[PDB]
Amino acid sequence: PQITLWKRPLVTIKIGGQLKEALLDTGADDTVLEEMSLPGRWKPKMIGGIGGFIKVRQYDQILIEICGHKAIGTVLVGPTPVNIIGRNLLTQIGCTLNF
Amino acid sequence: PQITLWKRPLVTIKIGGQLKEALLDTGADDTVLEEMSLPGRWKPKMIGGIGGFIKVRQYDQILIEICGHKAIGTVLVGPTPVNIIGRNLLTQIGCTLNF
Ligand SMILES: CC(C)[C@H](NC(=O)[C@H](C)NC(=O)OCc1ccccc1)C(=O)N[C@@H](Cc1ccccc1)[C@@H](O)[C@H](O)[C@H](Cc1ccccc1)NC(=O)[C@@H](NC(=O)[C@H](C)NC(=O)OCc1ccccc1)C(C)C
Repeated sequence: PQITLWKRPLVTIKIGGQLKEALLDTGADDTVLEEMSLPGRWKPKMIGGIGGFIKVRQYDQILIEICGHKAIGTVLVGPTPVNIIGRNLLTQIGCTLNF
Repeated sequence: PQITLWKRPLVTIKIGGQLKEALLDTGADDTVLEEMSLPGRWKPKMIGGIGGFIKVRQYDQILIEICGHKAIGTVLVGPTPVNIIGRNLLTQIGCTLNF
């Protein structure tokens, strides 16, 4: 798809057998999802943004389907108000910005 | 340009006679710049992100050059660690996401 930016670029993701909406986010280094249960071990991690820093759980080698495109990557889980697809996964699906 | 996402999508902007680097950010509703002096009246505004909220100053009808492309828009100024070009201006320069 070619996605204009008049609205928030939300797409459908499938992760852990569940369907969610997520923002395609060129300003995010990492992928950060709201609280959900993922199978596996994890490491604590801190991420920063506007207004400060949150603690998240890091999971590696997680399968995600982003608009029908499969990617495997590190996914962070924690108290974010919106599901974020960051650059670690955007490069895997061949996502570019064009103007 | 076509911009891949292996690194942070930083571009040159010119604003108020000054040269800066700014992130092209599809996850930002608004454009948010580090502290600088802009001529004109302003309105207080709050914006939110990961880790909380911040107070910013809002300026309207500000001329910005993003990579040689001129746009006029609302620019927010406040304590952000990185200059953000958000969707209000990305639509004006015809910027799309593609995969
Ligand atoms: C998502 C995070 C992982 C991301 N942070 C990172 O990538 C950081 C650098 N990573 C990181 O921490 O790496 C490890 C590390 C460790 C030690 C030291 C340094 C780093 C981030 O917050 N990035 C933001 C920019 C930023 C980065 C660093 C520092 C400061 C700011 C936006 O690009 C990012 O796109 C977010 C994503 C997002 C969207 C929606 C909700 C929450 C988060 N958008 C935003 O924060 C934008 N807000 C919005 O667009 C909101 C949604 N609209 C809004 O506020 O409208 C008015 C409103 C008023 C009242 C109620 C509701 C709305 C903002 C830039 C304009």
